[PDB]
Amino acid sequence: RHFNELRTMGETLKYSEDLDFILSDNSMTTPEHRRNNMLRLCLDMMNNEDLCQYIVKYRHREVWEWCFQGTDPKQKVTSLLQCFIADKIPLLRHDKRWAMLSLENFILPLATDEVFPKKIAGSRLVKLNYQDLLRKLKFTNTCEYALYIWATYLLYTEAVYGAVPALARLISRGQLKDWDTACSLLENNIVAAPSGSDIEEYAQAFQTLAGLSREKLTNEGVLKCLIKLTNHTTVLELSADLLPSLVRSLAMSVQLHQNNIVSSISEIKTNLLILQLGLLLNIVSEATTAASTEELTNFGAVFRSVFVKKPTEMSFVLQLFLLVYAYSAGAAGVQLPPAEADFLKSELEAFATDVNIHTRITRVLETL
Repeated sequence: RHFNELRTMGETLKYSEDLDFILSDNSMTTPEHRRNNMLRLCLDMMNNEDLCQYIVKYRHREVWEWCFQGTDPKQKVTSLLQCFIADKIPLLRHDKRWAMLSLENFILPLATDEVFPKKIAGSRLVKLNYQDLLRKLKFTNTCEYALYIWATYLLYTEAVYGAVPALARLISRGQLKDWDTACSLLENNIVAAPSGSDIEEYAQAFQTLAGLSREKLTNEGVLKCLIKLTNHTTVLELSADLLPSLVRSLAMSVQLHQNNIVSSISEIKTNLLILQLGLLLNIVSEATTAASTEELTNFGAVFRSVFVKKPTEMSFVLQLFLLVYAYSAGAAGVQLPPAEADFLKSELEAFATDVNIHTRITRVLETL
């Protein structure tokens, strides 16, 4: 802290001389000049904690209103520096100036555009400052940074227009390092009590995600989105033609990890199987699709193996598997023999007794 050294008004004035210049209209001559001065400020903040505390304690709002005085999602480097500023000196969460970062016009467009420039046009010093700051930034593009800002600071008790389809497009066409943040934003933008226009958005969104690759379908975020969209049954009616291929990919992934159903000591395989079975359960419980009901066939061999070697204690993953098996057996016209049907019934009744699942147990118990 060079700042705790300062004693007099003349030293204090010198200290903040460059900031005052950067803040003035003399540094905003051109887009490029605004960008370059914004870059020197951000690199000085990155390198000097004293400077950040100084800004927060005395110049907070002035700096915020200057950084966010104009935003444009096509201005990539500038938008990156603005994402840095929001994260480096955030305002308190009740401050109305958070609305200077428009979700609709700024964040949502940045969060869904994967194009980011690798090099900056300008002097050698500019280029050096830029390469310097990038090595220190949390994210090095605006797609990631904008999702991060959105999820950290701008998640209001509101849904934002066209977010759901736009996020689904990103998740399907994109390649992010991590899907958790984008998927969470999609999940949080699905409302409890939607309108019909909302339902069309969800339906569109689901359709876009229903054909995702096998590999994206092993992502926990993705699966939770799919579950949340398909908790709305009109979504499944509107998308009936996609369901058999989705069921197939889910069933093949479960078959792949089938040894882990009875007993798993891997958190990630347990969680994957709980989410894939929960997705299958939303589908098989509400859509007796004619084509799907063939891929689920291999669930019988797993059910048989479990009946021969009844585990001593029943994992949640196994109870969920049995519940999905019971629906697929009903769809396939399978008749269980008496000891099998009594094992399945007794397991499901005990599952009902443990603290949307209860209703779906109740409903399949009627077929036994």
